[PDB]
Parts: sequence; C-alpha cells; structure tokens
Amino acid sequence: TALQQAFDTCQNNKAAWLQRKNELAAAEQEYLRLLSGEGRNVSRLDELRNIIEVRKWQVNQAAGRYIRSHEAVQHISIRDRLNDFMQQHGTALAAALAPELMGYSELTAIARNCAIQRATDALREALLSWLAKGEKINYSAQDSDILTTIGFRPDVASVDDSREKFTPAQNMIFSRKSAQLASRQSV
Amino acid sequence: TALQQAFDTCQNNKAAWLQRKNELAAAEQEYLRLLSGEGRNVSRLDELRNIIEVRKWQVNQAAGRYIRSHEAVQHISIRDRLNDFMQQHGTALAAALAPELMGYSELTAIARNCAIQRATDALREALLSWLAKGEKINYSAQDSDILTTIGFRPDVASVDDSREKFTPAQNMIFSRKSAQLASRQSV
Repeated sequence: TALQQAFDTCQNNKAAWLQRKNELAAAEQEYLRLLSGEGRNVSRLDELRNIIEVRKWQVNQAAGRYIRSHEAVQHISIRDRLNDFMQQHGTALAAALAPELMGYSELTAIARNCAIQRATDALREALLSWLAKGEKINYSAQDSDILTTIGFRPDVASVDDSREKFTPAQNMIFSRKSAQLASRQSV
Repeated sequence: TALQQAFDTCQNNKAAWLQRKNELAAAEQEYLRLLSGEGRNVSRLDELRNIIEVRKWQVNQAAGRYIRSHEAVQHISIRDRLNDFMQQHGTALAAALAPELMGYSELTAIARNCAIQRATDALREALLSWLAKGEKINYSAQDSDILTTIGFRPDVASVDDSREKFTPAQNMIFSRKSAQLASRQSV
C-alpha cells in the first residue's frame, strides 16, 4: 500500500502546486490592473510586490516538493518492479553472471565491490545493446494506471518554476514572510 | 566460436606460464647446487644470476598474460550469457524498468546518460538484495565446462607472480636480455 500512499501524496502535491500557481497569477494580474489604474496607491503597490515575491517563492517550493514526490513514486515503483521481476528470474540472471557472482557470500569487501561493479557495467552494456534495437516499452501491467496518471515526467511548468535556487537565509526569510502574510490574511 | 578461441588461448597461456615457472625453478636449483659447491665459478655464478633474473621476468610476463586472457574469456562468457538471457527476458525487464527508460531513442545525451545511470543503480540494488537472500549461484549450463576448467579465479601463483610491477625501462631492458639469452642458448 506504500505505492498508493506515494501516489495520492503526489496528487495532493500537484493540486497544491496548481493552487499556488493560480493564486500567484491572480495576484499578478491584480497588481498589473492596479498599475494600469490612475490611482497611485504606493503602499498598495509595494505590498502587492511583496505578495508577488512571496507567492513566487511558495510556487517554487511547491513545484520542488511535487517534483521530489513524483521522483520518489517512480523510484519506489522501479524498486518493486525489480523486486518481483527478479524474484521471477533470479536463478537465470545469476547463472548468466556466475563467474563474478559465485562466492559472494564469503568474498572480502574489495573483491565483493569489484565483482558487483563488473556485474553492474555488464548489465549496463546489456541494457545499451537492447535499447539499440529500439523496441517500444510498455508499462508493467500491475502498476500501469498509477504511473500513467502521474505521467512519465513532470510538466515543464514544474521544472521551470523549480529552476530558481534560494540560499538558506532567503529560505528562512521567505518562510517568515509567508507565515506573517498568512496570519494577516486570516485575520 | 569466439568463446572456444578465448578458452584455448587461456589454456595455452597457462601452459606457457607453467613452462616458464619450471624453467625458473630448474635454474634456481642449479644455481643453488653450484653455490653450495666448493668451486668459485664467479663468472658462472654471475651469468646464472642473470639467467635467474631473465626467467623471473619471463614468468611475470607469462603470468600477467595468462591472467589477462582468463579475465577476457570470463568477460566474453558473461557478455554472451547476459546477451541471450536478456534477449529471452527483455520484455519483462523493460516492463520492470519502463517508468524510467522510455524515449531513449530520441532523448538528449545528458538525459540518456542519467536515465542509464538510474536504471544501473536500481539494478545494482536488486542484485544486492538477491545476494542478500543468499541462494547459491551455479554456472550457465551451455558453457559450464569451460568456466569450470578455467576456474572461478586465476591461480594464486599467477596472482602473486604478477605483483612485481616492472617499469617500462626495465621492460625493454629485460626483453633485450631475454633475446640475448635465447641467442646464447641457441649457441
């Protein structure tokens, strides 16, 4: 059930990021409209700029969180698929890799590491050889629907909104300003 | 037929290494027998020491070549076994790795390399788990005989006879000395 909770937390993160983007766009269009207005409202313009900055930071944080959650869902799905696949074909896979994998239970640390790295890049070469053909890859039947719903890759909006990087001091100041803004808006 | 060629090359290299070892042992025994004698034979002792050094260098070269050929034949066997195993189970393996390897036919270089790396350490984790359960690994039935004859690892004598690490200068000096020794033996 870990896959299901990963999936619906990813969906919640997506919904939160969409809400953040929507409210940021609403604030931006309101600020532009007040710029077009005749009224000066200098204090209103400054506070709107502050709101725009803090909500852009919130959108960036939400996009980063959603991207991380999506990557976690993909990683756990990969882990489970390798698990049940190789429970299926472990004997054959080890037979294909016996000269580097036999005696693993008693080999020393350096020998174990070198053997697993040799098996590793042998597997990498095999994957390259298969991908050279260009066969179409379909999803696992057991977990196809969840991974199709989350998509192969996050949207370009997610990666671009998360492109901006913030220093820890910027992170704490933006968190404090966002908390203050939320408290003020609630009251 | 490449596997058979590598196997017989490894066998020939092992035979040559054994021949060099027995020649060096005979030279050492004869040198000790002369040294234990009351005769001086200073020139004889010096030329025997030269022959001993030449034989030791030849033994090192033969052991290194034999180890390299054994590694090569093991690598070829692994490549062929993993190739036909993955030709058998490619659909299932790609389905297990579907959420991460799609689009390889047209993705950019950096994305392709990162996807290959992520699939690679996912496979590493799966193989590590299998080694954790501890089921005994057997050689592939198609080429079990060759892999058993060549052994799981090269002989420890070849392992500790190839730790001299001669410098290139010493390498061609010993090559010239060995050629001169062969010419003198012909005389």
